[PDB]
Amino acid sequence: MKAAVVRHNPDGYADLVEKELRAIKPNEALLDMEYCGVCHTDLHVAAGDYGNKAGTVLGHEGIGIVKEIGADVSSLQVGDRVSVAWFFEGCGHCEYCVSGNETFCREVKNAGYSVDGGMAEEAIVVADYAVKVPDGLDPIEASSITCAGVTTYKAIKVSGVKPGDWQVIFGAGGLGNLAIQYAKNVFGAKVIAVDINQDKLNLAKKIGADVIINSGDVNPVDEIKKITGGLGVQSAIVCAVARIAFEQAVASLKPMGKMVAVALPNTEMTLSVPTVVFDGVEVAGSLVGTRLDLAEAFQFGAEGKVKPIVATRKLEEINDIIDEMKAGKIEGRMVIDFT
Amino acid sequence: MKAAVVRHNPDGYADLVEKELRAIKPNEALLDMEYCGVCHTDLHVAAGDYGNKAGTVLGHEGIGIVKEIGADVSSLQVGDRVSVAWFFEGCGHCEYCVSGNETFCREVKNAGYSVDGGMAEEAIVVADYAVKVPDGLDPIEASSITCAGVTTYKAIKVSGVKPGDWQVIFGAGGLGNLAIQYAKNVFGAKVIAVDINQDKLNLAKKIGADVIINSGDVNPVDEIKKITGGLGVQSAIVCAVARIAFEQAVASLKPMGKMVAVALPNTEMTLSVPTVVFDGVEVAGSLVGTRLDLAEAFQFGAEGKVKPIVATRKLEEINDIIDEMKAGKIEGRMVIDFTKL
Ligand SMILES: [Zn+2]
Ligand SMILES: [Zn+2]
Ligand SMILES: [Zn+2]
Ligand SMILES: [Zn+2]
Repeated sequence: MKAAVVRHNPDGYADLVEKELRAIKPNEALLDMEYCGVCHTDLHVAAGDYGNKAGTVLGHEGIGIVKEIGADVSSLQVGDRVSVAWFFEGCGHCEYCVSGNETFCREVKNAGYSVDGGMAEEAIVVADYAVKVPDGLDPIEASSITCAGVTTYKAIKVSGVKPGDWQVIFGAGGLGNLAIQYAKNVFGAKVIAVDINQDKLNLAKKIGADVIINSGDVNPVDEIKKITGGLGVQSAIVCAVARIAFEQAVASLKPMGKMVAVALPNTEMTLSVPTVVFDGVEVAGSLVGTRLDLAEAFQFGAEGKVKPIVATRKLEEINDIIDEMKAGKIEGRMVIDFT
Repeated sequence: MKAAVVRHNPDGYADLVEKELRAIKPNEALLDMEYCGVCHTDLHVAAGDYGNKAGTVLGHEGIGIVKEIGADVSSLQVGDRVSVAWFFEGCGHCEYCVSGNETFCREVKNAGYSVDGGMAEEAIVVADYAVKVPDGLDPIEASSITCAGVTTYKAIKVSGVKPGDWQVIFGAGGLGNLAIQYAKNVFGAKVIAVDINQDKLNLAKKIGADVIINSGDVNPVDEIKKITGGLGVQSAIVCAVARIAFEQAVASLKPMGKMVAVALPNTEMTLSVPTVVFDGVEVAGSLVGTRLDLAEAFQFGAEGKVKPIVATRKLEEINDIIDEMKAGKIEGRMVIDFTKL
């Protein structure tokens, strides 16, 4: 079948190849893939930032139809719509997996990175680890919630935001557009959206953002303070790949505020220690979400509380999409369509 | 009334002056001070690092006997031993005061910075804010618990360490000493102490620390990973001022571990984003704590689970102490003794 894979010399791009899948194991399932979104993490994978993965099928925003199941499978049946996510399989038994924190499993398998992901006509999944897409959720939309959605939904839970609090999102990209949507429609936060791209801000404003701020036109930190009463926001979710966004996020928090890093720029950030010490502010990383996080995240999509902004593309287009993402030209997600 | 005050041109030193206090309002009390510890913060206020505070009485590690009470005061009576701490008074009604996080009050008054403190024979206090010192606690130890004590105690609370978890303390002297005592003796953590000074390490070993690591001689992060079974510690308290100590703390955290800074880095701290995200770590810091945190911190002192290193000096020696502290010659606290008898 046709698959997008990491190059023999990783350079940031995909090779399109014919691949034959091995036979399924007894707790596994075989999918006819329907859709796979392109996430910034695929690009980091393809670029070799996390080591050489030449030949690995990319993609961890996959939606597919179950074509075949192993003998031991009781959780899925043929014809089930399931997902292929960054969190592909955990060991099930470690302190992380057992305490509700399965993404941090040290023996984790990650789709499109340490195991063939979903950007191919067909994929193998471990059955009990492939979350069903609920009935009333459009498959193209489900593709975005599979990474972009569960990621930001979980990071907003990690931020400690309660309804009525001010929350700032740095980045209105595929990730940050959804973060906005969850923040406003699910968690009841008041939302500020910060980006360099006016067209993305404009869209932000239509899907939830209470206030938009272009950070090439003003100092976001100053403006954020003005908006909030002079203190700053309760939380900041960083969905921007720029160093400065992380640092502007920290300085924009009111005392006891929480910064949650979601974006993976290959970058260090400066940490204002006097800010954590005197103003009691917290900094934390959040990593996709558990199987339960994703189910909850799908369910809000199915209910229409979030509506991922999506456009379909052809597999042969993966490299055009990669350059488009690098150029910041993308609203929402581009989704590879295998139908 | 003899008082130590910020000089007219703040120069890092104190003037010793005669001061006559105003009358006390109805919700306040007047104290006869027994003890006031000399803190690194007093040296910063005196230097003008925080703005020009000329004439302000210094000191936020005070312990004193209530001498007089305002007409509205029910919480204290003449003869009570109470404290004069960094957190001197909050507004009582803002989001921070009422949610249980009063230290962050935007109208906070701090002893020895924005209000006269406890480094004088006498102090005014707002009676409801002067936490009582429990009867089994040595008053001189109490002076130090009001700052270093509550600080390290509340930091360990925000770390989330639970009994049986590994915690690493970076920097074995100063704050670290008290931090090691709370973590082992109060919270039931397994404790690693990291420092460059073997003397300090051997002492810390004496007061509970399970593993000591000379960071002068080996990479701490590597030994810590080995100690803990490969992953790292659940949390790290940073009590050292060297930047490398912060970088090692974060790098030594198991996933979802939390670093709590109690000191400030000499050069800006950096974090690696991809690691923060893939390992889900957390970095915070803590300074002093609420009146309740202070009460609990005092109480563990009174049960004899923590014991700060303290020594007494005369008010007259205040500038000598400041010189000792810049020369880095003081283990624990020098505490100004006002008492007779
Ligand atoms: Zn992703
Ligand atoms: Zn596991
Ligand atoms: Zn102090
Ligand atoms: Zn207040």
